[PDB]
Amino acid sequence: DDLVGFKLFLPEGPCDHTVVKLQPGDMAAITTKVLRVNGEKILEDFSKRQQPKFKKDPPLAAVTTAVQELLRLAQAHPAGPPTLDPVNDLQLKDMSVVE
Repeated sequence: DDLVGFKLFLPEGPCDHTVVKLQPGDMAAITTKVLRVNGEKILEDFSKRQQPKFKKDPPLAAVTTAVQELLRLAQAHPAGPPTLDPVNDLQLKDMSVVE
């Protein structure tokens, strides 16, 4: 179950969120799915809320929507959604990679 595709993690607790500055190597895959969510507003909401005194503000609709979208996406794919394939979506031509 762990060596076939990427086991889509389903959080065992409540579906919270963080916004982290990730490196390319810490990110497993670039999924093909396109969720046209507004990053600017999500940043202008997360960074605002992460004041310890204002950590308990009511969630913003864009942030809640993104969190819900990610959680269902984890639920919505049996073994992991396709990544933006180097060959079949990014149009590359290395033969060794096909092998």
